[PDB]
Amino acid sequence: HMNPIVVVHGGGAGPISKDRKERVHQGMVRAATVGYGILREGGSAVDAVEGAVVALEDDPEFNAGCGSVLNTNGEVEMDASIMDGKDLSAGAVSAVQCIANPIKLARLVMEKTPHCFLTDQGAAQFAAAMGVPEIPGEKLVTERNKKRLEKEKHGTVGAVALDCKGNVAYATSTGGIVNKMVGRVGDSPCLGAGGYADNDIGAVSTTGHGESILKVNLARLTLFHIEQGKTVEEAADLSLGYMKSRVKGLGGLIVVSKTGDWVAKWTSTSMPWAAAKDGKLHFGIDPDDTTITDLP
Amino acid sequence: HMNPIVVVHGGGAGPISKDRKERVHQGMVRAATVGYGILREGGSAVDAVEGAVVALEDDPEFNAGCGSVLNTNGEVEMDASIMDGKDLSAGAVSAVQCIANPIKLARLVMEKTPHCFLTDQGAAQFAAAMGVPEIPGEKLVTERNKKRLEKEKLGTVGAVALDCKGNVAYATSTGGIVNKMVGRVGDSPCLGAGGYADNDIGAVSTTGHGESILKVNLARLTLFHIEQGKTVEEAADLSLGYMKSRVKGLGGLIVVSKTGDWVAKWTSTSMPWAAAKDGKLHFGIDPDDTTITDLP
Ligand SMILES: [Cl-]
Ligand SMILES: [Cl-]
Ligand code: NA
Ligand code: NA
Ligand code: NA
Ligand code: NA
Ligand code: NA
Repeated sequence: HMNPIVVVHGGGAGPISKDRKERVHQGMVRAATVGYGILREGGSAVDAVEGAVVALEDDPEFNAGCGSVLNTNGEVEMDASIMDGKDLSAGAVSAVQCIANPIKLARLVMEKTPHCFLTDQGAAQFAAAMGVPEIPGEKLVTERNKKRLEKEKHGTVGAVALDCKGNVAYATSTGGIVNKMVGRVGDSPCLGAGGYADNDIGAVSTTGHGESILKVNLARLTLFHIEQGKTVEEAADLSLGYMKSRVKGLGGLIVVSKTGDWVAKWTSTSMPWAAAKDGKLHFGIDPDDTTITDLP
Repeated sequence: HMNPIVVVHGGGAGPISKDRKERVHQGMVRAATVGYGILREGGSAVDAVEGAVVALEDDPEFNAGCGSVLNTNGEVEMDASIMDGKDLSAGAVSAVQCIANPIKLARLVMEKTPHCFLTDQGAAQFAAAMGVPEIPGEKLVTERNKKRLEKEKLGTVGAVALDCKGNVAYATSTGGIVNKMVGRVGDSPCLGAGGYADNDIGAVSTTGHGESILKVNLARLTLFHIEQGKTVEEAADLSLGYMKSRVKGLGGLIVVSKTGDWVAKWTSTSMPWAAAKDGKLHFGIDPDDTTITDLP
């Protein structure tokens, strides 16, 4: 049976301040750690990635759940999806409000409906039906996000895993881009763009410019090259380069093959990432500055 | 410069009655003659796919715009998308209510906003700001879909085109599936699933069970096979073959390649379709049951 793996990412975007980096490092650590714990206790790939993403949702340092960037009217509107590599079963929500964990709502879409994707009003009704708390909107909104919205007027997080039965899955969640139009949905809830997971290939979650990732189908394009026998680093580079060269888009991705190989590559300035395997934890943000600590 | 071609499809769905076949043929042949007439003026592939789909939206026999199926709460919520293969520009909307023409609003999303995807209340706001008129739900609901729902308590339409300057496009529009949960979203506004266009390969629109179509990312998949060297037909066979085996889902698709080669194919029992090229209309509903006619 397979040695499990989890890989996590935050936003594939521009440079990050030094104080942030420390808060960021700990966040990538907490979610990688949380996800791997699940796998080391016999849990599924879906459990793991759901677990890591929740961690980043609950962490105000990340553009997902509490800490989501603001729309053009200063409200949080969140998108997410999750996908089971075994039968390709999937769950998604877009433009959901007043909840803590869009990724869990996403998981409920998959497991407790015959659908794959709900939006806005219906998503909110379904939440209520599932006994998902409704939190005051102001709780998701941070003071620092306000300064982004007030200023801008005048990145997506996620996870992939390979589990101890050799199954794969991705989860992704975002608040989107600062000053987005109300009801702007990006790449996250859109299968093949914000992520893709198939047991016959591997799994991918993307991040960066939502519209660009959508236009080129970045997650599934990444896996196609793996289908043709490109290596994981070979495929991520080709796929990302094509978003750059065709639609002028930048961003990042992480991947795990069904054989255990993994990578994190980004054409954006930075992308916080972490990978746990063989009892060790890998972490970074900027190119060629990784650390590798022991995960007891 | 290339010979222009438009292909249109109705819903990839169940047996059609002998009685009802003629009237679907009527609306389909109309849809195609609109698209083709736009192309003959040297209109763009994007113009041609939009007008073709506006005709099916307005026609109450087809499940998009007027004639949309009803959700669990008795109402019409609509999805649509359009894509320009020249630069991968796209627009899409989901869960929109009380407007005649979803496909027209997805194009406005492509052209007028920095985004490709608006949903529900955000889409209402944008449609208002652009002067789209509020249409009552009662003028979108057919007696058939008032009744059909009760049976529970048809399908997605599209077009692809290649214009007189080598540009390919797709457009697609739907009411979804009868008694769907409020705010359910199918493949139709998810780029790569409901359709995909790329001047460097071709354009596809899909129909059928939208959850399956999302899972397999059916439209991008067909283009993967084309790129790999397969004919439009083989590619259709392989992607629909895969969807059937892997997720036990049925549907169909139209595809036109960069070289002006085209096909309509389905694994459902029925898929109304019509194509116009070289002054000829080809149309059918059942397999190997095609007729050709001259066009004015
Ligand atoms: Cl292994
Ligand atoms: Cl030609
Ligand atoms: Na981040
Ligand atoms: Na967060
Ligand atoms: Na209609
Ligand atoms: Na665009
Ligand atoms: Na746009």
